[PDB]
Amino acid sequence: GSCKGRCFELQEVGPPDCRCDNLCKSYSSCCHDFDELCLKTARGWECTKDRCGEVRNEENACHCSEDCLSRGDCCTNYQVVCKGESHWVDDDCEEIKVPECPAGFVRPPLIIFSVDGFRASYMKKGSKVMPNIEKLRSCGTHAPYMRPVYPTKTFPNLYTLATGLYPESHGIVGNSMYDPVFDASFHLRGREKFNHRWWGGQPLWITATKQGVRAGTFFWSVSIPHERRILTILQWLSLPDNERPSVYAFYSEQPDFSGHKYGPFGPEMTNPLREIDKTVGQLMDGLKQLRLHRCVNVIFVGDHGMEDVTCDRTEFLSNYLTNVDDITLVPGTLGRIRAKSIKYDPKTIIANLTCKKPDQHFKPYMKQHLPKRLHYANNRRIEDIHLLVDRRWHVARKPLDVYKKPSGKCFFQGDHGFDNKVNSMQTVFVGYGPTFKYRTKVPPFENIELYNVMCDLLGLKPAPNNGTHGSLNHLLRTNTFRPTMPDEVSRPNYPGIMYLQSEFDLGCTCDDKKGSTKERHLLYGRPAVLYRTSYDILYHTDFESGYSEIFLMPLWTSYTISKQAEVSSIPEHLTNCVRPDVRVSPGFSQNCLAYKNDKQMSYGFLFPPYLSSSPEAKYDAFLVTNMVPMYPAFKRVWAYFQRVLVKKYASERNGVNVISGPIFDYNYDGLRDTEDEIKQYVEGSSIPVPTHYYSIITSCLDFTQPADKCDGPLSVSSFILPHRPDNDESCNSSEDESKWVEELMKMHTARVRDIEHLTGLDFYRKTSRSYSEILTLKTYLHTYE
Ligand SMILES: *[C@@H]1O[C@H](CO)[C@@H](O[C@@H]2O[C@H](CO)[C@@H](O[C@@H]3O[C@H](CO)[C@@H](O)[C@H](O)[C@H]3NC(C)=O)[C@H](O)[C@H]2NC(C)=O)[C@H](O)[C@H]1NC(C)=O
Ligand SMILES: CC(C)CCC[C@@H](C)[C@H]1CC[C@H]2[C@@H]3[C@H](O)C=C4C[C@@H](O)CC[C@]4(C)[C@H]3CC[C@]12C
Ligand SMILES: [Ca+2]
Ligand code: NA
Ligand code: NA
Ligand code: NA
Ligand SMILES: [Zn+2]
Repeated sequence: GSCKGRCFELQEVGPPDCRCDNLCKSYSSCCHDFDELCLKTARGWECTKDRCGEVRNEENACHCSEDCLSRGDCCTNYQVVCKGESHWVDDDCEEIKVPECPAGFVRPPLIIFSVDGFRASYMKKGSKVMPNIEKLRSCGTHAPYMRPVYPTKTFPNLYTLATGLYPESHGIVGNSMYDPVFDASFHLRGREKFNHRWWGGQPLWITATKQGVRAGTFFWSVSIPHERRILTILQWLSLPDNERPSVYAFYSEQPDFSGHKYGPFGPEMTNPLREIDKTVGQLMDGLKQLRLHRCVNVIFVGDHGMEDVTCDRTEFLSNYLTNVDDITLVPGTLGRIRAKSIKYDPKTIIANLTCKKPDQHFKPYMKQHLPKRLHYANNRRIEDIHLLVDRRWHVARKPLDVYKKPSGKCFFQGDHGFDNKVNSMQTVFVGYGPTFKYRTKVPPFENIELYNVMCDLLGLKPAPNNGTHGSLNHLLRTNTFRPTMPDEVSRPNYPGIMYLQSEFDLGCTCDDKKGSTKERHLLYGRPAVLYRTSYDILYHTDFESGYSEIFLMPLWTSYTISKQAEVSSIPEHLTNCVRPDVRVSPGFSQNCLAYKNDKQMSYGFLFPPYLSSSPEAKYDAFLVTNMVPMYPAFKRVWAYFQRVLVKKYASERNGVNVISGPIFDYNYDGLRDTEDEIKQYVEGSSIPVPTHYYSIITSCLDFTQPADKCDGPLSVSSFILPHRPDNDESCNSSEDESKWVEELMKMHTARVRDIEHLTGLDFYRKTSRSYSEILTLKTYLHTYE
């Protein structure tokens, strides 16, 4: 019943006996002598010259006696002050080609150094503010920033780091959330979060344990000082082989707490950054002390950034809604609206939150209409009504929920939780160790990708997650995972002139009654259909398409627009022209009368007639197989994209290749719908209505080369535009399309990977680039930041 000899034990001693481990204070179960035996403080944390060779005093927090190296519990600077050694930060960086671990180490240990609220821009003030972190950054592997998940809150991001899952998949969709099945609420302050029912997926410490890899307990009670946390990881690393963990975790509540108090750019932020770097210095000094500084893989990682947010910048739903007392709001940098259950109508609530104030600093969303890149909808804990708060702003229920002590006060000057594309929300990643690359800069990536890497760093088979395994191979000098292209499931048909124009009774009227193009319009090979379906390849002068016979529309439409291409007007005799495609059966073609009968639905073309190379080739653009059902409100967005924006991108990027097509996601799970999951069709027909329309715009990273003659890395920008019957999302949609369309498309920017999940297609299968390069390209997100 005492902590003698079992201080910070890794053993699973539970209720009701008193424990002595990392979270005994959190579970309120420490033994009586835990503080006096395990949390010692005497003589501080740093050795002095007078303490060198001291008589061992069991009272002391750490020891400077000659025998302390044997015990593994020296102060982290013992060798520096006593044995005349240098600080790890003062040493010149030497490349770690192979792990230099003591005998008995079966794998290079992984220390995850989580820092709460560490903005990416905090690294700009380094070298002297953060000498130890700067050495890790410049001499290891770093990205300029790492993209967190939405919401950019602590618990959703830390668990995303641990599982590689979107919060909608691993369940921690917010710091606070309500589960209608549990009829209970989750909060980071409380005991309910310790209930395992809230945590889906498989975190890293569970993936490791299930595969015979010992994990140190990742979580530390706030009562434990950081020096004691580092000392405990160092003592754990001195355990025997059969007891020593292979993966550890240090969590710093800083610089989040000071960033919340003084804002990200405050001068009071350098002392916490110096404090964290001191802890980083203590870890590296301790590792070098244990001869582990060239054996351990250290990941310096943050969960999110920090934005200037003051209470003076708050939106109040009482200024929009008639009875906010009937509403439960998750307030702050994001908004989640629930029925309080004490006349609650989400349609009326959405309408009266939509573009009501001229500079409205939030936008309401039905969660299935949120930008798909956020992947924040497929969970019963995500409320149907969501508010995207503008950066630097808050949303609250009523004006009495804000709190300010003195005149014009605001207890906090910084906050986070915004859209994870926001640059202030970007956090840091530094990988230092034998498995990481030396002095290497990697492009920014999303924290959903780290779980795969940490599993690779530990020899672990990752649980199914939302990282693209292989996209971060360029961070590692050794790759345990070699990605392979998925097999094409459905082979394409290549129909000739099978049907006469006379056998068509589709109600279509038009006033006119091979590789040669693959080379030009299909630059990276045809997409692979990764599901069972019947579809045909259709060749034309200006575009190629994979036309689905089940969906009566192309799954994709590929075409290249040169830098010097010319945008022509639709000739007036062809304004309502839809010609039948003699290569496609009448039964597998759309009916033009179905669009007449459907008074809410119109139609558009995947390849734009505006970008036809000749008035003769323009007739192919009006084929029934280039036609997709489009709401007239969406046609405003699509026509502007097709007749102005594609040309603009071709003129800026020295030509572009465009792959456009429909997306069906009626259950908003981010995956392509089956035929039975499509909940809307064109009235009186089996023509399905897409929920989105994607486009993948690829060019040459070397803009001095045209898109069709590029012999190097590609540059991609993609979007998944919501196919909505109104433009309610765009508050300036009354104006010309040059004042709201491109802004709307930037908000719905997407990774090619997002489109692949949503379409069952695999792009970029025929390039001069390695597959790991392409996977990095597929996960790229053009943020417009
Ligand atoms: C992010 O990653 C998640 C985990 O990989 C994905 O969620 C998984 O979706 C799968 C398919 O919808 C589910 O898998 C199995 O589906 C078959 C259907 O044939 C069923 O028999 C199984 O019961 C079912 N899974 C089981 C046994 O639970 C997964 O359940 C589900 N996994 C999780 C953890 O949610 C997401 O789809 C992915 N997101 C995106 C956008 O790709
Ligand atoms: C208050 C803080 C200082 C510490 C908070 C700790 C808390 C978030 C941790 C402690 C134990 C964790 C669970 C445990 O490690 C095992 C599992 C099983 C795994 O399948 C899913 C995750 C889960 C439930 C962990 C969730 C996070 C917990 C409760
Ligand atoms: Ca779906
Ligand atoms: Na040919
Ligand atoms: Na119509
Ligand atoms: Na509008
Ligand atoms: Zn946090």
